[PDB]
Amino acid sequence: IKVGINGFGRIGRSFFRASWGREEIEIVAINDLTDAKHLAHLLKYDSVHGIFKGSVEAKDDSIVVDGKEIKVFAQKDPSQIPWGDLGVDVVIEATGVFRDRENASKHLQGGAKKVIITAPAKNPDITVVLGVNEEKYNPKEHNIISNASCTTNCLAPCVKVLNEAFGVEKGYMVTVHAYTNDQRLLDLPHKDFRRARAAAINIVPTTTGAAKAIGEVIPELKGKLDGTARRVPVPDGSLIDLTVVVNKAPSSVEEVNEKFREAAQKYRESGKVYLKEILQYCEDPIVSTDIVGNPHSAIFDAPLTQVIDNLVHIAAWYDNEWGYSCRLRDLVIYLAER
Amino acid sequence: AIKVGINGFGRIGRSFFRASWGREEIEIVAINDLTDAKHLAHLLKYDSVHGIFKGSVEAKDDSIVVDGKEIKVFAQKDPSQIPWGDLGVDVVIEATGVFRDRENASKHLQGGAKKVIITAPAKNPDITVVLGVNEEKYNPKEHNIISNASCTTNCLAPCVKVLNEAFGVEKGYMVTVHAYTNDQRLLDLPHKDFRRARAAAINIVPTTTGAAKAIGEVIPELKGKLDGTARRVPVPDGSLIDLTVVVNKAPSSVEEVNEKFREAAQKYRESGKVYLKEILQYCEDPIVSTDIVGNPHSAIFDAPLTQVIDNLVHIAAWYDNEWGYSCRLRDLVIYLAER
Ligand SMILES: NC(=O)c1ccc[n+]([C@@H]2O[C@H](COP(=O)([O-])OP(=O)(O)OC[C@H]3O[C@@H](n4cnc5c(N)ncnc54)[C@H](O)[C@@H]3O)[C@@H](O)[C@H]2O)c1
Ligand SMILES: NC(=O)c1ccc[n+]([C@@H]2O[C@H](COP(=O)([O-])OP(=O)(O)OC[C@H]3O[C@@H](n4cnc5c(N)ncnc54)[C@H](O)[C@@H]3O)[C@@H](O)[C@H]2O)c1
Repeated sequence: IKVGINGFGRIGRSFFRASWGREEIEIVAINDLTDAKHLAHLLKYDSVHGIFKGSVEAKDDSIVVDGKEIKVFAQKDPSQIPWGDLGVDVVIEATGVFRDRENASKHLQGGAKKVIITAPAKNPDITVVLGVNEEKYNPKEHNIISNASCTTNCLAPCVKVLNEAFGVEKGYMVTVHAYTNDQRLLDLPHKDFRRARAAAINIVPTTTGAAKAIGEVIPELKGKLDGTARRVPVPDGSLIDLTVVVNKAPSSVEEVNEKFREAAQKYRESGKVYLKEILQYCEDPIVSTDIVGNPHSAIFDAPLTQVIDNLVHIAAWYDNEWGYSCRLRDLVIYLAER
Repeated sequence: AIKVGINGFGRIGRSFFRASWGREEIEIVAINDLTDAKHLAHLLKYDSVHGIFKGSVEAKDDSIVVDGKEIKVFAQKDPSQIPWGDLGVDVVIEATGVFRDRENASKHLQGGAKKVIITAPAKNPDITVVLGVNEEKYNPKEHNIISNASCTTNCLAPCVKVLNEAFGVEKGYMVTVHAYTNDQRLLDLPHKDFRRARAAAINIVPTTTGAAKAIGEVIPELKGKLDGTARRVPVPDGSLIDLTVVVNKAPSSVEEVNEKFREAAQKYRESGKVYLKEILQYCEDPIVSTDIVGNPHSAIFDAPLTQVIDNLVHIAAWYDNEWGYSCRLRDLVIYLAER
């Protein structure tokens, strides 16, 4: 499948790296707000994920990665991108400013057959989280797809295991999340009064729609969960803390953990390539740097599980950039299959 | 004024010194650590988080002079070797972090001190106190080894007390996003705790806390009702608790929850008790960790972060783990004097 990337940023470039070398995907065009030389350099040297292994060459209006020539554009207006004449099937909308339906749909009016919004969206045709509700996707009816947020891809699978096993009545989630470019280096103007504050020297409370909008991927949990985020000084790597009240009080912490061990095993034996890196059952005492580069949507930290009668608490890690980008890679692959 | 001695002139020991300096109620006369007066004076003068010390600090061979007042300095790793008795010290602040056990902490008493305050949770202390929660349980005649609990307990206890008296806590969980401390490592190094062994300034480090589990020591009825955990993050100071509780009487709205906190804060202030003036602060401005660095309250309630779903209530409160706790130590010393 031909792929176009709009917004070659943290997610865009991680998506490029995640799907490179995979014969199922063929990235043919990239669009951002700079020249080819700057994009090539950003792709080669990453402060968080290391040096790109392939060979990167820059040209006037394109980059050649491992002999493959990829067209580079610098159109701030998405309607000006010729996805159609490039033979692009799917476009990865990762600029962060076109999460609305009318702007995201411009890519279609440009020759794209489908657009994937790398974030929660308002009025998309369908929001999908691999390993949770990807089957509710209908090729002919859905052209604007949201892959939700990094947080949702970690939260949904975990709450799914807890719900099917014990029945979640209500819950709350706090995510200790790495800072991102939607925050500021030093106190600067920003719509959100807190996201405006120096990111690398502050614990920054901010909102997240992961729990509140969980209803989009798991209908029966709608209005059952609330959540929030705490942005902290790590360049990448995040963790979710989920507390739920269940109908079936588990007999112990180990009964809860077993359910996760089994859910992870189930995904791996499904035979679906797009479900192989959804859930990882971990028992080693790790910290954020250990999961940087981990492709799973959720790395369940068994030792952190706690239970008080019908109150259940679990924690799961997720490389907010990498795991999510790998899900984007798997979502593109899934579309190929239909 | 009560004569005070400090054992362990570290983050807490020095912050305690700064917080109680100028206060006529307290008089610090001796300090013990593991280095010379010169190094201590310099550490006191220049702080990476709390700025330059206001008073004038001078170093001598066996002491430091702060604003013209001489303060004997010792370097005895074994607490039994400190002459608190000859110095006339009434209360000793045990802040080395390694003498939390009763038999070790009581060594200060055998040295002449009348009372000891362990700057952390402890096993078998005469009592564990949290100002604004159970200080009235203190008995001047039976309590000589006092635990001031942890920085987290001092934030958690006051907040759950509000929620319990207003709606009744059936059970809950607490997660605290906490600044890193000296019990962690700068770069991956051997440590009893596999995670606290990891580079603190570049990791989100999960670790245990007894704040919730041991809450019963300051609020007996909540014993076994709360559990919690900690997430150490790359911030040199400044922490935040996130508490979720299931209550008996579901609140009508978020505002009703916030109102209880606004009222609890007010009640502390018009209590007239000097030691309860900075227990709780009701805040409505959208702040971040650096905004509470230097804030003396045990808990800075962040009203805008409150959420409610049926009988599930969630609140968040900040606390300068070094400063707030230290001011509580200052207030505790004053409280002891008032008895
Ligand atoms: N950072 C994460 O971990 C993460 C995880 C999940 C989802 N997301 C979402 O992905 C999106 C992008 O995230 P990001 O972290 O990579 O941010 P980013 O700042 O790195 O932005 C991506 C790129 O978009 C380019 N861009 C901006 N406006 C453009 C325009 N009009 N035309 C073309 N290119 C344009 C920028 O120059 C940049 O290179 C956001 O909606 C974000 O919420 C981010
Ligand atoms: N950092 C916080 O926010 C915080 C909050 C609440 C309670 N506490 C508790 O206070 C205690 C000290 O904390 P800290 O953060 O200041 O740590 P710290 O390491 O910075 O302070 C310890 C000080 O004790 C001295 N010391 C060590 N062994 C000694 C000995 N045998 N004799 C004399 N001096 C000795 C050291 O030289 C050092 O200056 C700990 O028990 C800690 O858990 C810390």
